[PDB]
Amino acid sequence: GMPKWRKTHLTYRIVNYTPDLPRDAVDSAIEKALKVWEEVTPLTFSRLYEGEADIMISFAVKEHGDNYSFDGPGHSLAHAYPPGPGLYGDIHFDDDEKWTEDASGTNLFLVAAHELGHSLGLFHSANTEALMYPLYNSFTELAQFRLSQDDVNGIQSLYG
Amino acid sequence: MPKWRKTHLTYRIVNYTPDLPRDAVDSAIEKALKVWEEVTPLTFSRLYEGEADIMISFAVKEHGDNYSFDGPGHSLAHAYPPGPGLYGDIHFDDDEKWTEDASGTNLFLVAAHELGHSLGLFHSANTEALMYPLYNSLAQFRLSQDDVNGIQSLYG
Ligand SMILES: COc1ccc(S(=O)(=O)N(CC(=O)NO)CC(C)C)cc1
Ligand SMILES: COc1ccc(S(=O)(=O)N(CC(=O)NO)CC(C)C)cc1
Ligand SMILES: [Ca+2]
Ligand SMILES: [Ca+2]
Ligand SMILES: [Ca+2]
Ligand SMILES: [Ca+2]
Ligand SMILES: [Ca+2]
Ligand SMILES: [Ca+2]
Ligand SMILES: [Zn+2]
Ligand SMILES: [Zn+2]
Ligand SMILES: [Zn+2]
Ligand SMILES: [Zn+2]
Repeated sequence: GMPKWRKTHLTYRIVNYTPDLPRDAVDSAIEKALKVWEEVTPLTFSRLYEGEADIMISFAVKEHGDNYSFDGPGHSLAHAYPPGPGLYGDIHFDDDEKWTEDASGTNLFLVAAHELGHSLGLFHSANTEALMYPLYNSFTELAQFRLSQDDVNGIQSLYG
Repeated sequence: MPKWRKTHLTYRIVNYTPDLPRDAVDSAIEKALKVWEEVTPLTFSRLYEGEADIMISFAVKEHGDNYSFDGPGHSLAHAYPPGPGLYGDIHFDDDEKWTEDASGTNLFLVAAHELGHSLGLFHSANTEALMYPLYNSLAQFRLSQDDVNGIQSLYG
């Protein structure tokens, strides 16, 4: 039932893949996600390929076995649980979205880095330019990226 | 900026969805009215025959207004602004799976938001607000402030 992890070495598993993209492109995508957050903290990240990782990452449609169904194209794009054991810390992408490498659909990198926020204990920012801002933001650019101030602050007030 | 020009409004649950037991349906909607009841001087009493101000019902695809549903996903329900006739009425898309929690589409929280529309509220730019145009939109629940201000500016 945690607000933070009590480790700062976490493990992660990409449980399955979406077909909207190559798996290499999904791993490049989610490895970047993590780095954003790695960069500003002493959290490390290691990949498992089986078993329970602290952060279980997956793609699911409509109903998917937790208690909060996804809901077709649009509406909610993703959800993730705060730190804690079992379900806590997991990431669930809605595959009724069209995931892509840029902005032509729903950018996977960027929903990924925000959702990693939730799993590291971050809640929703009120600043319009934060990653953690509830509202998805296409109008970019992306090979540009750098977390807003609010996120370095929000996240270091959790792991300094 | 339609308000109902009354302070007492009747409703009628014209039909029931197979998705749920009747008293989950009634219960989800009674609750919905309570959200709104407790921030207005509006009251609500139920009709079983006749024309209520707010006729609520379930439908599929094309249904007799000029606004069909589109199946599973996309539109969940619609509801008309205050006035006579079709006005004030509320329809639920029965291509959704209606649930008393978040296992499919939560009827209570769609009711809550449709009732806003029938009472004259419009979609909102805030995300915390009930009237934000997007699902999943806690299942035990507090109206946001911006919703609270919004209806109260119509009825006190
Ligand atoms: C970095 O872009 C994000 C912005 C919104 C979401 S969401 O539309 O799926 N959403 C919930 C939440 O912020 N997910 O983590 C808003 C929902 C209340 C409509 C997902 C990722
Ligand atoms: C919180 O409950 C709300 C009720 C219906 C939906 S809806 O997405 O199906 N929708 C239709 C209408 O506005 N009903 O309220 C808005 C969208 C199609 C613009 C969204 C949120
Ligand atoms: Ca976990
Ligand atoms: Ca969705
Ligand atoms: Ca998809
Ligand atoms: Ca629909
Ligand atoms: Ca009516
Ligand atoms: Ca149904
Ligand atoms: Zn989930
Ligand atoms: Zn979020
Ligand atoms: Zn209709
Ligand atoms: Zn609406």
